[PDB]
Amino acid sequence: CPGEGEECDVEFNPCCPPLTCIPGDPYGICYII
Repeated sequence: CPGEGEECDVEFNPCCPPLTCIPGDPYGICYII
């Protein structure tokens, strides 16, 4: 799984730490909220 400042997917590759995937269409980045 990815971390802060990495490429993440919303289908089968989400973020591991308390981060969100933006934009995530299809792939995005794990940001801190």
